[PDB]
Order: sequence, then C-alpha cells, then structure tokens
Amino acid sequence: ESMESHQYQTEVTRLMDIIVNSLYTQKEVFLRELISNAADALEKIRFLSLSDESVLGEEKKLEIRISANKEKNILSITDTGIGMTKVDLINNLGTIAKSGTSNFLEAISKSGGDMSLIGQFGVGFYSAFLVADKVIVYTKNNDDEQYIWESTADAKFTIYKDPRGATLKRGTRISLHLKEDATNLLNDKKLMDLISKYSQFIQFPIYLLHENVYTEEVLADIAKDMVNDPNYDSVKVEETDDPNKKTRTVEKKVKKWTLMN
Ligand SMILES: CCNC(=O)c1cc2c(-c3cc(OCCN(CC)CC)c(Cl)cc3Cl)nc(N)nc2s1
Repeated sequence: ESMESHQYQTEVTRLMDIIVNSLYTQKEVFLRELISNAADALEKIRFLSLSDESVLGEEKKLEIRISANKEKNILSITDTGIGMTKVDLINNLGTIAKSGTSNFLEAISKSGGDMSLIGQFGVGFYSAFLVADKVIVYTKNNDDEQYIWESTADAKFTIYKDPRGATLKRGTRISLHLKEDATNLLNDKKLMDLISKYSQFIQFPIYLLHENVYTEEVLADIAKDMVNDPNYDSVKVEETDDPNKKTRTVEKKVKKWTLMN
C-alpha cells in the first residue's frame, strides 16, 4: 500500500515533469547523479571510521558496484556507504516534500538554464525516472534493519523491511527497472563509456560487472560435459553435422568485476 503524502506526490510529479522535459536528450546523466549520491554516502561512513574503525564491522569494502541484468532489464548501483535507517529514509522523503526544489527548477527551465544543479539541490535521485518507470532501493545502516523503498513514475512509493534480511551488510543498492526505450544501458560498451565519463572526481573505487568470454578446443565427448560447469553463466559448444570432427570449439561466458578508475 502506497505511503506518499499529497505534498510528496505533487513535489515529485513537478520534479519529474521538469527533469524529463529538460533532460530528455541527456537521459544518461542519471548515472552521474547516482554515482554522486554513492560517493557522498561512502564519504560519510569513511569519515566516521577515522575516529571509530568499528563502524566498518559489517563490511570493510568502501566502493561502488555497477551491474546490469539483461534478462530482468534491471541496472543496479550498489555502494558500501553509510546506508539509511527507516528514520533517515522518511526524513529524506519529508525533506524532498517540504522543500520547493520544483520552484527553483521551474525557474531555471523558464530562464533557459540547465539541470546541472539537481545534484546540489539534493534531488539528483529522481533523474533515474528519465530511464526507469520503477526504482527499488535496498538500504542497510548499522543502527537499523535492511529496508526496501519502492518508487514509481506516478510519484507513489512504499517502504517495508527486506524479507531476505541484511543481504547488503552495510550500504545501498539502487535497482532501476528500465523502460523498453533504455535497453542500451545494459551493454558493457555504454556502461564503460558512462562510468569513465562520470568518475573524474570520485575518491572511491567503481567496479563494473561485465562479460568475459573464454575460448578453447575440446574433445567432443568432453565438450558435452563442459555445458554442465556451474562456474560459468553459459557454455556454447559449436554445432557440427560432420561426425568427422573429434574436437569442438567451446565458448565459456561469465561475468567478472573490473575496476573502472
Ligand atoms: C545515514 C544517512 N544516510 C542517508 O541519508 C543516505 C542517503 C543515500 C542516498 C540517497 C540520497 C538522497 O538524497 C540526498 C539529499 N537528501 C539528504 C541530504 C535530502 C533528500 C535521495 Cl533523494 C535518495 C538516496 Cl537513495 N543514496 C545512497 N546511495 N546512499 C545513501 S545514504
């Protein structure tokens, strides 16, 4: 059941209308905003770890992880930053609702200005709706349990405890359920370009999960047993009609993490 106020639904509908009509040709900028949010959250927990190192108890990693799921049409930006308690999340939503950021952006757009301040105005998250019709946020902060915040393009949201528990240990995962028009964002070449572009001044490692293909010649009888290997996402054995051939070219596809900065 939706938990938005009419004020939240109005403010966010205005933000979305302005952001969309102002950035319809630069849809890709959502990634700059999400990476920016993630670095800010990582800086918060990094700063606290200087006085009390025990804050990193649940997860020593301090990084950003980008991964696409081509079958489910989902893009995820995950970080091991501070994360949010239910209190931090509802405060953040109340901040968005009470502020008149849409007044500032309406003014910027009417004046012929750009959306380069959406990040400084703390509304950069809503740029995700340029490419997605549904955004599912999973978050975990040391002081609370893991929560799920599920938002839609109609400015409606719902918050509930994660049935699977603290799968994140510490940090936040932004899962974008992409629109049919945003398929290009699941490709390794596009993501690599976008991440190299938007990582310029990010003091934390950014990792991309991309396809690695392994090719070798194998004896036909073993080529059939290669298919079963669970260490690979998929195994493609070459199809041959000639019973002459005693060997088969085998392509083993699997995704590994590469440091992008
Ligand atoms: C312990 C406190 N932790 C937090 O507050 C965290 C937030 C976030 C956000 C994040 C930040 C957002 O807005 C930034 C501006 N707000 C706060 C000034 C005012 C609305 C939004 Cl609209 C959405 C998300 Cl998901 N993103 C990420 N990856 N991590 C965190 S950890």
